[PDB]
Amino acid sequence: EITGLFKDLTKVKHARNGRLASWDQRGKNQDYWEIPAGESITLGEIEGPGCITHMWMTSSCRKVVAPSILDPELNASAAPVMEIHPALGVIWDAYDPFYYRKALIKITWDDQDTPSVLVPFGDFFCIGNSYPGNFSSLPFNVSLKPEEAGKFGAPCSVSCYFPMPFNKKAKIEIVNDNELPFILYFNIDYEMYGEPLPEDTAYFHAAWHRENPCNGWGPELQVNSPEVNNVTNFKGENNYTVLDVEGTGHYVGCNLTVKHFQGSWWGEGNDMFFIDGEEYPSLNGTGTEDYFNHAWGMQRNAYPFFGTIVHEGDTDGFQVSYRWHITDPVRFEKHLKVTIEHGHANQLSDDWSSTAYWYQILPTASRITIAPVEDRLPVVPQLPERKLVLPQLTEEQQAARDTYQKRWKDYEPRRDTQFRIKEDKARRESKLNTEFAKKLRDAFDAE
Amino acid sequence: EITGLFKDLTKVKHARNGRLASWDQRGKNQDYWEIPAGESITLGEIEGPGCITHMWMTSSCRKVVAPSILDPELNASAAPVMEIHPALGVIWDAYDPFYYRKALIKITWDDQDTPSVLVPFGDFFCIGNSYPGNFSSLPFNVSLKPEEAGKFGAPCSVSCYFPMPFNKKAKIEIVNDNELPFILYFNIDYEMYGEPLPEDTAYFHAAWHRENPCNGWGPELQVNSPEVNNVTNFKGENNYTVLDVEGTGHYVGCNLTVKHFQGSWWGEGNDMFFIDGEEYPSLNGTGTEDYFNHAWGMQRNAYPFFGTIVHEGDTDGFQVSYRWHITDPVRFEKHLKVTIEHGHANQLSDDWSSTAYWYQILPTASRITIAPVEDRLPVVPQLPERKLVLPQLTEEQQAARDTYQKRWKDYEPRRDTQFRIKEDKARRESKLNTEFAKKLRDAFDAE
Amino acid sequence: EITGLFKDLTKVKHARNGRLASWDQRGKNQDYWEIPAGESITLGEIEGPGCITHMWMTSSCRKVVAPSILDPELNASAAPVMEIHPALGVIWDAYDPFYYRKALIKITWDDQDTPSVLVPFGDFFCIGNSYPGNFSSLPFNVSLKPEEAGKFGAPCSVSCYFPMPFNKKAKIEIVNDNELPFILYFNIDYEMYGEPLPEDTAYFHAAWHRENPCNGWGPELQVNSPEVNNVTNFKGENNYTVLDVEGTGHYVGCNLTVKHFQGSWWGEGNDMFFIDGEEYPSLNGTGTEDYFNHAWGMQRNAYPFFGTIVHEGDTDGFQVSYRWHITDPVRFEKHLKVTIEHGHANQLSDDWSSTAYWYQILPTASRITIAPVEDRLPVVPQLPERKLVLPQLTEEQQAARDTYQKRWKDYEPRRDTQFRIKEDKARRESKLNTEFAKKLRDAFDAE
Amino acid sequence: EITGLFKDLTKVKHARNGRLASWDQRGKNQDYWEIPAGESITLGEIEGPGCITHMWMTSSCRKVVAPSILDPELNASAAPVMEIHPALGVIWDAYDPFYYRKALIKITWDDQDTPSVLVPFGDFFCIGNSYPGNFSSLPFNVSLKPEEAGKFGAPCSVSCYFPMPFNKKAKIEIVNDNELPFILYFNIDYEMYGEPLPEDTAYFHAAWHRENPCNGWGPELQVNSPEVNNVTNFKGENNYTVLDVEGTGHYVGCNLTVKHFQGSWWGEGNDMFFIDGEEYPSLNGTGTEDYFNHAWGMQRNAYPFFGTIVHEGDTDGFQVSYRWHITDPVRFEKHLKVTIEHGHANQLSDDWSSTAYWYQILPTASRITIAPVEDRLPVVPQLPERKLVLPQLTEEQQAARDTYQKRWKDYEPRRDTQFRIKEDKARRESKLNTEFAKKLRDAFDAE
Ligand SMILES: OC[C@H]1O[C@](O)(CO)[C@@H](O)[C@@H]1O
Ligand SMILES: OC[C@H]1O[C@](O)(CO)[C@@H](O)[C@@H]1O
Ligand SMILES: OC[C@H]1O[C@](O)(CO)[C@@H](O)[C@@H]1O
Ligand SMILES: OC[C@H]1O[C@](O)(CO)[C@@H](O)[C@@H]1O
Ligand SMILES: [Ca+2]
Ligand SMILES: [Ca+2]
Ligand SMILES: [Ca+2]
Ligand SMILES: [Ca+2]
Repeated sequence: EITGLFKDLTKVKHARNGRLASWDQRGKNQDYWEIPAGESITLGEIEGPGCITHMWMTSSCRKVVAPSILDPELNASAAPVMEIHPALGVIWDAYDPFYYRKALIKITWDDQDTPSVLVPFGDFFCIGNSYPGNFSSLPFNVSLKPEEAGKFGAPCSVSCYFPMPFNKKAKIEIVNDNELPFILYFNIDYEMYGEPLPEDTAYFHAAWHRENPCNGWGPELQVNSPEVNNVTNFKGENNYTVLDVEGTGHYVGCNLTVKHFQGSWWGEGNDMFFIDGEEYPSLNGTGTEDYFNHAWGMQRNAYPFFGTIVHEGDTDGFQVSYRWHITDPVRFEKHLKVTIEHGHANQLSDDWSSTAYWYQILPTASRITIAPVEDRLPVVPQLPERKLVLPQLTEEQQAARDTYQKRWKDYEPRRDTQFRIKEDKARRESKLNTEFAKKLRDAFDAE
Repeated sequence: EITGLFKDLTKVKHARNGRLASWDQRGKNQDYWEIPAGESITLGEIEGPGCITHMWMTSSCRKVVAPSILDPELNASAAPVMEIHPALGVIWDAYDPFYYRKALIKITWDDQDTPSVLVPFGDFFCIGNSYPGNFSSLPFNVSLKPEEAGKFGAPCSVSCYFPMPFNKKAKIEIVNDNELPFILYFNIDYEMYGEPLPEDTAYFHAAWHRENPCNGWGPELQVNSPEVNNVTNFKGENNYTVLDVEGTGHYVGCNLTVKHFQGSWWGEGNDMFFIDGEEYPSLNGTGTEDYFNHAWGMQRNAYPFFGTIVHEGDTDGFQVSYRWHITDPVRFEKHLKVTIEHGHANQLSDDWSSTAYWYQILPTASRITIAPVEDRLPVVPQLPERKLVLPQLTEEQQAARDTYQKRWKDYEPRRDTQFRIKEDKARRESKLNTEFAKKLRDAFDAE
Repeated sequence: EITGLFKDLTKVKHARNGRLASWDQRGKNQDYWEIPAGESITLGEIEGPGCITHMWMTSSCRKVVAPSILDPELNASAAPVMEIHPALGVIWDAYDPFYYRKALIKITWDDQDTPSVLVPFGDFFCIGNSYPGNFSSLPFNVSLKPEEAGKFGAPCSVSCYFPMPFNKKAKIEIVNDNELPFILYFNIDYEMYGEPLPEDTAYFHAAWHRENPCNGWGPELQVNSPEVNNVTNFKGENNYTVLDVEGTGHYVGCNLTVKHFQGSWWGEGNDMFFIDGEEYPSLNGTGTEDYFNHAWGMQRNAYPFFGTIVHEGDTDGFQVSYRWHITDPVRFEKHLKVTIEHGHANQLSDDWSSTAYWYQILPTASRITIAPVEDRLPVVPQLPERKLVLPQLTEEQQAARDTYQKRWKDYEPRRDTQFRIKEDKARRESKLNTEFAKKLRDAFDAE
Repeated sequence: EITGLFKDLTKVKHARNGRLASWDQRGKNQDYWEIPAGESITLGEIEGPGCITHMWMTSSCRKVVAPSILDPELNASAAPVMEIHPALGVIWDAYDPFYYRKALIKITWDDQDTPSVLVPFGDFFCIGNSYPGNFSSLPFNVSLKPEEAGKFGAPCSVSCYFPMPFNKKAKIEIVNDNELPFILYFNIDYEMYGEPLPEDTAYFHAAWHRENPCNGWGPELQVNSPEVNNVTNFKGENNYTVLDVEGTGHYVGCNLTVKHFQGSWWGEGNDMFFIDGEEYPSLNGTGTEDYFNHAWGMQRNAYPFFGTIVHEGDTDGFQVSYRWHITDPVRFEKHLKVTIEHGHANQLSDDWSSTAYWYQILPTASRITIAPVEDRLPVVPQLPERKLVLPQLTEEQQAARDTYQKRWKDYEPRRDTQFRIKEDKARRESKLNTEFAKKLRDAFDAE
């Protein structure tokens, strides 16, 4: 019979495809949702049994900061995003830099009293620090244009091929903690089965964590000084914690965002895994790039199971890295703690954040929680306050300032109205998505 | 026991390798076939049960356009392709631009009356528009030298890892509709089994389609104008059809070649899938680059399951793209229609062509057809007619012209003879490949 | 039921993770082993049943060639490798060019009399010619910094994802035939099973070969001359031998290092596979780049299943290539001979070395040998003797020479002592690694 | 009243243009000279008064090493250089690596009993080490194709804009010390004057030197070690000598080729200029890159007055640099010694060679001499002796060798004949160039 990773293509399965999408249910060309400010919205609820097979998304979050000479009512029906340089003097929709950290993706299986995925939107899709990097790997990909790359909140395509099985229910939401709405395009593909999945079926989970600052004992000591390197750490009580979970399942990897402050090397710390409540780690690593399967630092490589998403050499002191344990998962029967020393022996006080991904049989024993939005924002240097004084104005300069202010007073409310109409579309299509997935479930089951 | 995508390497299978190849059966170094002009040639017939596991090919199609000072009899036994610049004055074997569209690959399973694969030779191997682009994906790859890249009919290496099972027969042919012969190297690897595959085994199919022009309602309206974007399309009656097939199986993706005429954006159109005869599509997409898992246009990325082969930004307005549904196949019990709006609500009148790939149980109920060769050629701009009138010639210039015409009269027929000899070798080795595959089948089965 | 290459993530397995690592068992930050000169060291022994799922390593081999103004006792506790340019005048730890060929990796299964893996350290990890190239493929990756690339013995991260099952025992050793010690970091991940693996389980094997020179009939004749191309070779008695193995299993590919001498093309030779003792090869290829799934030469491409690690165009005449037969393995019931013509019909006399990878049921019938160290070194051009005659020296020059020689006599033995101390840690941690793996085995089997 | 560097374009001069060129005096398209082996040839002799304003040249030197299937008599009339890769099997004209150092350019003014320019052909045109690099400066430029770059003896375009005035005579020669002829294209532009130049007119001079090895006191001591850096050198008696000349004039710069042996830094040595016989240098520099107006090493920059032609980072240990003193010339009334310490205080024993360029009033005091050809060749590493032995040959392999050897015995003399005919043209056109320059002089003087 047929063998290898393509073999399943050579046998038919009696499963029915479905898809949750931001498709324009008016039949028009607004195939995205305007996710409202300070709201949660359901991309869809699907009745099991089924499996999520693919997610694609993209997003934009602009703030209107100047009056436009583009008719704002007609402009709402043109392309979704005014990719127009502010130097032309005709419009200014500024980029919201941290929207990837202000929104969360939230997934709840089988009507549990906790989500199983609760990760900032960016970090889930391997955008760390609300700062995309172009890369491919086996389960996650980002396609980022060079014209957009190298800034906070750059638009880009994200895709996820991790399978997410569910016997009874899938509820996918976005939690928007932003004061701004944002545009979200999505295609969530799944298949529905005509019988239950086995009860030892492991469900997809993901959780996010941040230590900022890490509680270092020697942040002011030079990394790799003899004094630092001769400190011992066996038990790793103060290690950065990527994952700490009770259940039966397996860890399939992480992304790690590190903003490093001393300008040496943030990565001497060892991975240390604690399986099934052991006091001392049974899996001991050698270094943080070593865990990410690089060496002598991180490289500008992104390989199927590991590598760099954003390289410290391209930024103001921050790195985004990933490793996938797809063929080499870290299994546990009762408990797993995944840790990394934050510098050798937890020397350093850098800004670490992470997404852990794992599969486990239900139930999800502990609530997956997330730090509040004020705790999820990248650390960025800020310009000194620049309290400008206007010179003595000519009548002409005052008339220009007055005329501009008047245009702005008229224009902003007109754009606000258009955002509210699109938000109304998203809330309407949220309910239609679920209603259609229910009709599809029932028509499949009748068959 | 052993899990993950390498697990089948950890157990032995009592299956016998075979290979169809263009290997020189004189034992010499012409390990290619000269595929004759206007003929079909069988690369091999294999008696099942078995599975194609790997295909590699490369090719060259040169037209002799000037006399050479290279001895044409000896030249026939040197390297197969004279990669010599015309500026040297010694030979001129011009590139045939469109040979990848003029030749088809044709595969017939189990002695059916209809082929299951009928695709232009280029497009099958993800060469769109007879214009190769360097890329890797999980099932298909093209290795293209930068020296050869950016021209029609560039030589390059092609490789296909989609498995192709067959219980009774595999017959692989090249149909060459070209006025010219072409060089084909191939290695087609398979295994033979000592027992039948299950009768619900899904067999590999591929078909090709083109709409040139697409029947757009508004090709002269600016893409993304408010007027275009407020037109509705739910049922997709006039969508571009990628695949329209009757049977039980699953679609595994496509390549798509678009030549865009307006100079705006060709890709606002949504994928819309119609499963098992439903009137309205049950899978609704958001845009064409969104279907290819890019965003805000196509990017110069080629990832394992999707991306760009040829980028519009590198060409005279054409794009070649692909998506594989390997872990997220689109399944069907009775019928599948894969469609994409050609521009929003079928606004545009661009040139679209596509290869659809799918698996299905036999029999193949849909009779796969191909557009004729005159309908398969890229649309390219043509220089205006320049009606050169010779100046008054010196006798030395006339003598040069006559001497050159006499060398051409003597040379061209000597090249033709060498092509006829290689064509005879191709036809001979066609029969040998099938005889040897039969001997190997019978020797394997004799246990 | 869940299908495709990710499907094993959706089911839990009752297996216990272990890891052999160079972790610092003092709990400090020397998470590497100083592998002694001319010694074998056991990375670890693991009791089956289990499976190696992942290996990561990195390495350094420096030779102290000048006195340093860095305190050598304190230096031992700083970073492991002094990445300091000789031009600063403060230290000179020179790169040992060929340590990747001088050290072997050796793996023995189930306490057999013979190793199943015996390959130079570099070649095993797809470093050919002790000259790293940056690349990714599905089972092997090298992450090489551009600052280190383009030289012999460059440091880099290696990773292997080929699974290595074992019912009874795994013993992993480094055999260091170097006059110098070298730094090795490693993480070898595995899982332990609660029940035997099936008897038909195929075990991972690898073996290394070199022909330098190959026994060419025509090394001074131009490649692709008509005289070369009309020589016949059906039986391939004098072909380069990648693999010659007795048993039941399957070949999963090779790396090939070719130093080419005449400056034409080394790759006209066909792959010819001889299955189960057949006299003539049943699998006939077409060319050497063709076997590697490139065309018209090798390209600067590294794809999941094949390509270029080190390109001839970037070096002084040598190429490192690979092909993985993961979904298209070459199976054998009794015997397999993997050969490639060295040039068309074995014309050329180049320097060919290869690593063959295969799986087979035990016992290993074929005793795996390795050429001694003097036969493993890369062929490199050498500068002619420059017997320098000192000029007449001033008192101040003689005093500088004497002062420097004095600093060197004092300094070298102090560095020597620090190497010896690290070597004692390596021998200590070798035993500790095996003792912990045994404790872990026993606690898992008790549970 | 018009000012600035363009001002002379605004006034007419009653001067007559002339050109010495390799133009085909048959009127055909062989506009080059085949410079014979082991011969001198006069590019032209011009009667003064006049001034050389511009030289352009290019060249090729191929060695026939294999029989060709190109008709050699017809080939002589095609393009001049067969840019055909040896892998095609049809021709092999190998590159002669050191022809740039085997040929000299020799210029003699006013029938003096010494040339005033005697420099290897390459070095004069800022090709050091017979190894072109692409660059532009104000007086010299090299245009090198990237396809040809990175190899010894690469073809490229050279241009010189240093003015060369002469009151009575200019004689320009190539001295070909090579065993091989070479192709030379040239265009040498000049203007003739209707009155003598003032007798205090400074004439262009250039001379070449090499110290291989330099006579270092500490080649085995680490560069920038404290012991090296504390050695003193005020008087510079053992400094590398760029120029040592008696007369009245000014130095306008140099090129310098360094092959460095230690692998640290070759360039700590100071420039020291001795003007008018001074015991101690009056112009003291700081370092060798500092003299070339780089810092902390040489950079990949080539600026109007200084920089890098070939960067050590791109080669096997050698650098070619230049500096022009056009607005900042180093003047002398009686004598100039231009020196550079070869490493700090002449520590090092590297391979240094230089072209010095200067202007001086006549007479040239001392004969300009040049090291013989065996002393002009780049230092290159050599492959060990590959004492190949043929295997037992089949009758077919013996017949292939015999047929190839017979083809070679026939072919080589046919190519030799075509070289001899082209050499005859060069010797003929040498005389015609001087006869035409004389007829032009006399026609101008009559007018
Ligand atoms: O990769 C090997 C080692 O390289 C380092 O960068 C050395 O300073 C460490 O973080 C790591 O363990
Ligand atoms: O990727 C998101 C959207 O971006 C566009 O290019 C916007 O005009 C559309 O084709 C697509 O649906
Ligand atoms: O890739 C096709 C063919 O290209 C060549 O380089 C032609 O000389 C051969 O090695 C190979 O068989
Ligand atoms: O450019 C400043 C200095 O930089 C160096 O490379 C430093 O060692 C010297 O050769 C030079 O004098
Ligand atoms: Ca560490
Ligand atoms: Ca759309
Ligand atoms: Ca061949
Ligand atoms: Ca100095």
